[PDB]
Amino acid sequence: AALNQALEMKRQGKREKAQKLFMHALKMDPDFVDALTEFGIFSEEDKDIIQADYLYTRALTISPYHEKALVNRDRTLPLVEEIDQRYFSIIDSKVKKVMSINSALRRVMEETYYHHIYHTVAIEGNTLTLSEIRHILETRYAVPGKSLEEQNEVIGMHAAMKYINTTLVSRIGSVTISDVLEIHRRVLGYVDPVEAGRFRTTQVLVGHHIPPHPQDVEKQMQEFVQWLNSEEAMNLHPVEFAALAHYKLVYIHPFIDGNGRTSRLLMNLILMQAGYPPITIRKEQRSDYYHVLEAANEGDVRPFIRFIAKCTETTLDTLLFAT
Amino acid sequence: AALNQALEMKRQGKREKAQKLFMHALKMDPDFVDALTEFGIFSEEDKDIIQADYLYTRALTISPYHEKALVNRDRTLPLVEEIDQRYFSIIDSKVKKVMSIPKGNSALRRVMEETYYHHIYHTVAIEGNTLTLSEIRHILETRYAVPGKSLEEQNEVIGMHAAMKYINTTLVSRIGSVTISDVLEIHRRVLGYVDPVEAGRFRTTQVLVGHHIPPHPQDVEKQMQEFVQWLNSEEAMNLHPVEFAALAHYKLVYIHPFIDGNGRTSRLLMNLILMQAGYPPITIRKEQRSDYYHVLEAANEGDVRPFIRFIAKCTETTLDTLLFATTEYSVALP
Ligand SMILES: Nc1ncnc2c1ncn2[C@@H]1O[C@H](COP(=O)(O)OP(=O)(O)O)[C@@H](O)[C@H]1O
Ligand SMILES: Nc1ncnc2c1ncn2[C@@H]1O[C@H](COP(=O)(O)OP(=O)(O)O)[C@@H](O)[C@H]1O
Ligand SMILES: [Mg+2]
Ligand SMILES: [Mg+2]
Repeated sequence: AALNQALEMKRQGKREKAQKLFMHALKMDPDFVDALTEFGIFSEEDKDIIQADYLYTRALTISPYHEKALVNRDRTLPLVEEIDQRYFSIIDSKVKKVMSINSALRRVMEETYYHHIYHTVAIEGNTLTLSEIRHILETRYAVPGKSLEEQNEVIGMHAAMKYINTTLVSRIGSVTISDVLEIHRRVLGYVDPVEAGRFRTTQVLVGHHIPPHPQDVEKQMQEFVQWLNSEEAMNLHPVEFAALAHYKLVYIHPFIDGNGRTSRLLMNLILMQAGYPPITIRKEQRSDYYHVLEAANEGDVRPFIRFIAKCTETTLDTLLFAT
Repeated sequence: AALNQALEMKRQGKREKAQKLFMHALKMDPDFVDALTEFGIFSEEDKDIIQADYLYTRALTISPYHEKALVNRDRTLPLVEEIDQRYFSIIDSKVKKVMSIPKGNSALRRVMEETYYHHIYHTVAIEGNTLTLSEIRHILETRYAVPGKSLEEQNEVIGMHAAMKYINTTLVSRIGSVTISDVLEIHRRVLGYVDPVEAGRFRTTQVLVGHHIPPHPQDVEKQMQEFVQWLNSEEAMNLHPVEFAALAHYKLVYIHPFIDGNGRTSRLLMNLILMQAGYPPITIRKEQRSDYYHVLEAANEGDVRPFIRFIAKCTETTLDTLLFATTEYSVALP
C-alpha cells in the first residue's frame, strides 16, 4: 500500500519523508502487520529500540506467526526488558540522593504540594491558577469569578491528601476497598457529597473505552485490592506497581467522577509507602497521558509504565535541583 | 424576699417597677414558688393569661401542693388550652387562603421563589452565616463563588438547596413511614459540602449545647429509633400539624444526633411535616434567634408550649407575608 512508497523513500533517506508515509499508512490501518514490522526496522536505524519493539509487538498481536516481526521480536524482547530494568535502577539512585538528605528541601515540598493539586485538577479543565489554589487552601476564602465546583475540587484534593499522608502512608497492613472509598469520599465529597464514597450505579463511555458494568464494579475492585496485597504485586518495582495500580483503577472506572484523581493518589500512596516522593503528571502531558492509556487498553501497558517512570524521574530531578 | 417589695409596690401601681422586682427575684431564684404565683397573678391583671399560666405551671412543678398556684392553675389550665386551640384554627383559615389560589398563578409563583431564597437566608443566617440574600441568590443561580466570603459559608448554602430539592422532590409526595435513613439523607445534603466525612452519620462524641448535655453518642441511635417511631405513631398524626412539627423540631434538637447541622435538619424536618400536611414552609427569621433560644430553654426546663406557640407565630407570619405579597403582585405584575 503506502508502505511501499515509504520503503522506497526509506532508501535514499528523506527519512522525515519516509516517517510521514509510515505514519499515514498507520492512520489508514493501525493493524497493518507489514507496516508495523517494517516501521520497527526503520525505528531501530534511529536507535529507537523501545518503539521498534512496540511495533513488532503490535504486529505479532495481529499476526502471531509473521516471520519478519518474530525474528526481530525475539531479539528485542529482552533487550527492552533490560533497557527498562536499567531506567528503573537510574531512578533508584536519584531517589537515594533525595532520601540521603533542611532549609530548601522543606521549602520544595510545600511548593510541590500546591503544584500537585494544580496539575491533578487542571488536567481535566479546572481553570484555577496555582496562586488561587494557594489562596483557597491557605485563607479558606473563596476566589472571585471562579466556579464553586472548581474550588471544591481543590478542597477535596487537600482533604484527601491530608488523610492519605496522615492515616494510610505510615499504616501497616492490607490496602482495603474501604480506604479507596475513604480517599474518594474526601476527593469528591465537597463537589458531590451523595456520590462521593460509593461506586458507579450507571454504565458510561470514557473516550473509546466502556468500563465494567456497574453490576461488575464491586467484584472487579475486590480483585483489584486482592492484587494490591498480592506477593506478585509487592515483587514488582514500586514504579511499575504504582503505574499498574493507576491504570487498573482507571480501567475499572469505579466511580462516576474523580477516578483519575483517586488513581493518581493511590499511585502516590503505593510510591510513598515504598519511600518515593509523590509524583505529578503535569497539565501539559494530557495528550501523552491519554495516548499511553490508549496503547495500554490496546494491549501494551509498558509505554504507560514508562510514562510514569519519566514522571518519577522529572519529579526527582526537580527535587535535586534544590542542592 | 425581694417579692414583698414587688407585692407592696404592686399595690399603688408602679407596675413597671413591680415587674423589675418580680424579674430580679426570679433571677436570684427562678425556682421560687411564691414569686412565680404572685407574678402569674400580676401577669393576669395585664390580660396575660398564657404567661400567668406558665408561672403557675412552673410553680406546681417545684411545689405540687401550693394552694395559691393550684386554684389559679385549675382556672387557667383549660382556658389556655382553648386560647391555644383557637390560635391554631386561626392559622388554618390563613392556610386555606394560601391554598385557595390557583397555583399556576403568576403572582404566587414569584412569591414562592422569593420565599425559597429567603428561607435559606434565614436558616443559615441564624447561626452567623454572613451571606446576604443577593449573595445566596447568586451562589445558587450562577453557581459562581462570591468574593471575600468563606467557602464554608457558601457550601452551607449549596447543601441547604441540595437538601430542600431532595425533600421537595423525593419525600413530600412519598407515601409511608418517615425513616431514620431519610433523616440521614437530609443531613448528607445539608452538611456534605462542608463536612463530607461527618454528613449522614450520627455523633461519635459527647458535647455541650449551651447549658444542655444531649444523649451520649452511644444512646443517639436508640433515641432516634424512638423518635422515628413517634413520627409514625397515630398519637403524633392526631396532633395538629403545627404542634406535631414544633415537637419534631424540638425532639430532634434535644437529641442533637449530629455533630453539626442539627438545627437546619430540624427546621427542614419540621417543614417536611408541615408540607406533608398541606402547609407552606415556614421560616424562623435571624432576628428571632434570642426568642428561639429562650423557648428552647423553657422547653428543656419542662414546658414545650412556648416553643409550640413560637412555631405557630412563625407559621402565621409566613402565611401573612405570603398572602400580602401575593396580593401586592396581583396588582403590580401583569
Ligand atoms: N480511554 C480511556 N481508557 C482508560 N481510562 C481512561 C480513558 N479516558 C479517560 N480515562 C481515565 O479517566 C480519567 C478521567 O475520569 P474521571 O472519573 O472523571 O476522573 P477525575 O474526575 O479525577 O478527572 C482520566 O484521568 C483517565 O485516567
Ligand atoms: N441549649 C439548647 N437546648 C436545645 N437545643 C439547642 C440548644 N442550643 C442549641 N440548640 C440547637 O442546636 C442548633 C445549633 O446546633 P448545630 O448542631 O451546630 O446545627 P446548625 O449548625 O445547623 O445550626 C440550634 O439551631 C438549636 O436548634
Ligand atoms: Mg473528573
Ligand atoms: Mg453549627
